[PDB]
Amino acid sequence: AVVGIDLGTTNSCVAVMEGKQAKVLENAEGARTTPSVVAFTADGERLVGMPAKRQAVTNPNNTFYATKRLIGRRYDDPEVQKDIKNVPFKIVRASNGDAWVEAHGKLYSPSQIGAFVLMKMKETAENYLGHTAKNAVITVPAYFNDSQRQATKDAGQISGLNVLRVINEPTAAALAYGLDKSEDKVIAVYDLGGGTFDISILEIQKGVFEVKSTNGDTFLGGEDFDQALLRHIVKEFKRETGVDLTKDNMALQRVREAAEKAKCELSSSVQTDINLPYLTMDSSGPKHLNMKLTRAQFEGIVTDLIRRTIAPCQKAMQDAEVSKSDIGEVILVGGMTRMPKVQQTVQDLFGRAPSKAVNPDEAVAIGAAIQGGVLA
Ligand SMILES: Nc1ncnc2c1ncn2[C@@H]1O[C@H](COP(=O)(O)OP(=O)(O)O)[C@@H](O)[C@H]1O
Ligand SMILES: [Mg+2]
Repeated sequence: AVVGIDLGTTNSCVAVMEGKQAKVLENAEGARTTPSVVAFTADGERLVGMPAKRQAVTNPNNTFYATKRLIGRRYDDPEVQKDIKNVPFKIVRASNGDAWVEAHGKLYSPSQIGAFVLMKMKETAENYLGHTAKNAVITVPAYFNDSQRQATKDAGQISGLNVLRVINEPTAAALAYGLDKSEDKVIAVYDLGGGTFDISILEIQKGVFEVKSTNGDTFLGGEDFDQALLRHIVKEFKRETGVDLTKDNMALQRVREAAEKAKCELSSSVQTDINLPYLTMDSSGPKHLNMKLTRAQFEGIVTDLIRRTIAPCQKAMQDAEVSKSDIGEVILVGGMTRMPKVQQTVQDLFGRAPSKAVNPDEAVAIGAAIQGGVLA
């Protein structure tokens, strides 16, 4: 039996076909998605998933995240250079010119780090199916070259998986939205995720998809929404407590966690409270953080990032030679497309109501599970 795995830059997701209905699998922590973050403790253990995410700010050296921008890429790649400036961990040049990483002295490869994620994903799949997980359908971005796709297949095979097929993420979401059975239509895939923004235009002819154009920003994702709110929260805390949280890593780690949760609640509620009891220790006394945040306050803080996804979408329509009246349906991928203002931009960008049929942070994995059941 074969599982579908979305190996995302920020969060990964595993799914397996259960008859004619797809099934997203919950990991050991009960989450339906696993953070694509690997860390090595000072004790020496290796942390994968949420146990590693809750430590990124406190232990920034021995924590690897967003390594998907490094996989299948040489050290002299522009994308590796830009990503090298935006990380606290060591990004080293491999012997063969590729880009590797180092933690506690020992070196690791992007395929090796990606395998650590896939180990827990297969461990999640095993805990369901029972026995062992041998076959797997893994997804990649449409813009991945040949060297990147082989490095992704490396990561699956290092974890012990047999990568049957390697489909594209925008094609995977199309299978999750059931457009596999349509006749003919031109589709736009709006993928705003944790670390990358991807806009893809797909054409379906008699049941076969075709990638017309590809654009977006690979450094524009949900992580930037988190940091903007974090920077705002820390500022309104120096104006109320006179303390800059940047000096307490544990405090900051708490803040990032609380900031993202605030953004997630604001997608279905217009107001939420951030209560961090006993955050920092001052000379005067233990300080606290109680903050009321509205959806309108947040939309204005991150309106710059939402607008920055608009130009790559229009450039994709001229490279695809399509217009607003040619695109038959728009589907949303990535958990960030749950933000109602991001949904409003998509509606004001293609003239149609965006399809909110599949969980955007689960659509890629569901589509890979569609491919798995067919290869069985
Ligand atoms: N309900 C939600 N509302 C707003 N933002 C969300 C919600 N769920 C997840 N997010 C954000 O979207 C991102 C999820 O990305 P994900 O679906 O894992 O795509 P990928 O990891 O493949 O890039 C995370 O950064 C998270 O902060
Ligand atoms: Mg994604």
